[PDB]
Amino acid sequence: PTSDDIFEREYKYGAHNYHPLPVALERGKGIYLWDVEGRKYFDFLSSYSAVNQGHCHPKIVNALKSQVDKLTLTSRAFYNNVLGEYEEYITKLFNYHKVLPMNTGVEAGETACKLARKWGYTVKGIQKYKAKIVFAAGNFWGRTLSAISSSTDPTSYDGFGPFMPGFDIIPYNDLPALERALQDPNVAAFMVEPIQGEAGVVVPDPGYLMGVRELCTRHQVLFIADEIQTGLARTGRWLAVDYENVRPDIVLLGKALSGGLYPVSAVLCDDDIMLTIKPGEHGSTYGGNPLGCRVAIAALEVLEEENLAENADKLGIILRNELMKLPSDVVTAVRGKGLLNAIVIKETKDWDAWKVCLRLRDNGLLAKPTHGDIIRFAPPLVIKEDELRESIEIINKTILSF
Amino acid sequence: PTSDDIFEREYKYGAHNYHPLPVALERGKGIYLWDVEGRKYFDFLSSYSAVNQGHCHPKIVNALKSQVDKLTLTSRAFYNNVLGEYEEYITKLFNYHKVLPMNTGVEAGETACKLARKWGYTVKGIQKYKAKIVFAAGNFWGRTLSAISSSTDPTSYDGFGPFMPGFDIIPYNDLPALERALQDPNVAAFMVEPIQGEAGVVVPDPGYLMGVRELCTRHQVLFIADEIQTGLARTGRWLAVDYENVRPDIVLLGKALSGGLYPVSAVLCDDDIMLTIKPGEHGSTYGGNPLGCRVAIAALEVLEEENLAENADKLGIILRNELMKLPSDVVTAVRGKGLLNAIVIKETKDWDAWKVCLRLRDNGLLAKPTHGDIIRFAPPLVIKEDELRESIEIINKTILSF
Ligand SMILES: Cc1ncc(COP(=O)(O)O)c(CNOCC[C@H](N)C(=O)O)c1O
Ligand SMILES: Cc1ncc(COP(=O)(O)O)c(CNOCC[C@H](N)C(=O)O)c1O
Repeated sequence: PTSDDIFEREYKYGAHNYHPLPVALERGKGIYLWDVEGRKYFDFLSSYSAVNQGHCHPKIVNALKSQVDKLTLTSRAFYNNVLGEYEEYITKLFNYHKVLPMNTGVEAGETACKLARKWGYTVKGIQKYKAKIVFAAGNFWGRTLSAISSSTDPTSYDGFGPFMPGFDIIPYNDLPALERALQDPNVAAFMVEPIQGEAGVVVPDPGYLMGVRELCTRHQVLFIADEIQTGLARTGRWLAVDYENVRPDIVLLGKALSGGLYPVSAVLCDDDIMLTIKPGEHGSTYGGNPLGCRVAIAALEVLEEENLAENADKLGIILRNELMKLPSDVVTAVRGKGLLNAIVIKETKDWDAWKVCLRLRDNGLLAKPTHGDIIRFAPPLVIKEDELRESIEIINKTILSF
Repeated sequence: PTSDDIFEREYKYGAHNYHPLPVALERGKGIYLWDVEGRKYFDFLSSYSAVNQGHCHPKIVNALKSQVDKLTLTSRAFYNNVLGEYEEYITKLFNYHKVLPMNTGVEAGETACKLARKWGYTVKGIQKYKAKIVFAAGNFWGRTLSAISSSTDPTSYDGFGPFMPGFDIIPYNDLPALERALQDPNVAAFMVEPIQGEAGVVVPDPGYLMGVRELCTRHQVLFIADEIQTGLARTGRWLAVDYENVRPDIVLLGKALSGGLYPVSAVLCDDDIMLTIKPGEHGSTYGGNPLGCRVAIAALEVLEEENLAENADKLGIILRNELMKLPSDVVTAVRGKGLLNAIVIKETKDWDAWKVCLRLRDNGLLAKPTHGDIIRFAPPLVIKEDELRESIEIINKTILSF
């Protein structure tokens, strides 16, 4: 089937909840993706930061192939031999007492909201169902009825029935607004992204995370750091939060936790918070299955062994310096950390972010516009300087061809 | 590590949201599971109906091993070659216009709630945020803040902050209550399980589903059938709903959709409902990835080719007839359809469902008590009559040994 047959078939048998860049991939390895016509491409999206270790990384693939012959799912009704191994590894790696395994990113978020609320009632002493959770405008943590309830983006909540009560929204990168919001003794937690990904890679001012930690601690409020897209070497550290050396009360992980081979997410925190949930009070069918645990352990090792954090840090700096050379009347802004970057295209009476991506595609590079005029540049953390240089050249020639 | 080391390790590094039957499995094939001491067991839980095709079914395993070398995740920002193939297959198999791919079961539910609400406003004409969705008491469709909001089980909602508005709860297996509830013109849908699984396999009276369909159609309300645990041959048909020949407006699938090798769920419905959601109004990172689609196609073929529906129907009848021979002062009730059955143990001043399961385990069979005194008996649909007979004998000797 041609790319056109592929596009047409999905349009007929699948929901129209997406409008993808017209490219039909069928194979991918490392930083490259090949479509059905054999055309090769640089991947500058990494599946929203899920394939940080590059597509089909051999070590993770081996772990999957190995475990599938033994066991894949027993459910948590019975114990399996792998889960506890994974748990000990990840908790010690991130330095938290326990981990609660889930599958998708939203589930990690929902679980965090449930931990905060339960903790608020059983430990903080908030009266039943009066607990609040504060969010920062621009946030994105999923597509569930609750996740869209804290959203400020009309496209995610508009027309989606009544919303979840108890969610307060304050401006992002604003300590005064946080302190003001934390005056209410019924607030159990504050959930924030160290860098807002889907918003368009909006980076907060230095000192912000440190202030959030201080403010939360001062008001006996839980600091929930959503590291589902910024964590795992993407920004240049194990956790974006590490840049300010802060320790959140709850950390959320997902996406790259499996290298893109299996839906695996996790929420980490100490006993005083984790143990508020008793047996039978929360779960998931596939959450914590043997197969997902093997790929997770493998995916974490790849990040550590191949020192992808420092590679991400160095190259990100090169990438940004090069992007900043583009003409201001084209690229109005360049921002990011590590390999999580974005540029703001000055949308005009001619071009826009979509068109740049269409031509970028035509020149061998894949990317996607976040909010109409923003273009994210996030290649797998296994990319090499020379390869980065070649792609930078593709970005330059495309940008300067309009 | 011994089973005891395994138990101990999880207790230290993992959340205590579960209290599993003390058994540490490490390998499973077909209807069997082997623990770390080499002890063999009959699996009568099937991971909550996720491994209907038996553990590590060769055909599904092959599909996974094959696709992993090619592509695993591109995100829906770009097209991949597999998704459309899966979509055409599943939509035609179940006879619906389109399918919206998700990962976990709760996600399928959340997506269904969003479809109903969006349809209610944009098509039915309900005023913004006045749309309601009716649920039946005893229902279970997940662990998200919204899923627990429609729950009547204290263990899932107690202490979990304020709840989602717009959810009405009526008694299960009650047509008069449904009609009464559907008098409110703001009701967009009714979500029901053809047989309530986690409740304890509670089967509604014959004619119920037919009445639900008639009532919903009469009030221009969407009939959402949650077939995440009852569907895919488990009850003796492709869908439990098939027993009354009814066609729901939206069908939810999950668990066995992948044979236990990958988290894959789906929601099926016609264009008039599906197309209410526009591009960018709903999504998921891993939802619809190439890898999950390959295992799904394979998992569906196994069910069809090996005629697991009829096998489930025949053997279920044998299983129930045999269970009904047990003494009334021990087993107060036996119920189910196909291989989705349960017995009610008369809890006394001596024994309870947990103890029966402990001894059942000691005799070579694994099962789990749903609500303190109910024991579910759900073995993989690949089980053979002789094997079923051997397990029935284990059930008898254990039951009659108290
Ligand atoms: C009928 C039904 N619908 C939806 C779901 C939710 O599926 P998940 O994949 O778990 O999101 C289920 C739930 N099956 O319950 C098993 C219990 C689970 N381990 C729990 O603890 O959450 C069902 O049955
Ligand atoms: C920061 C962050 N937190 C949570 C999640 C949600 O993860 P899911 O695995 O998607 O459940 C994300 C993900 N947002 O990117 C996914 C976009 C997707 N196309 C959508 O429509 O849901 C992030 O970034």
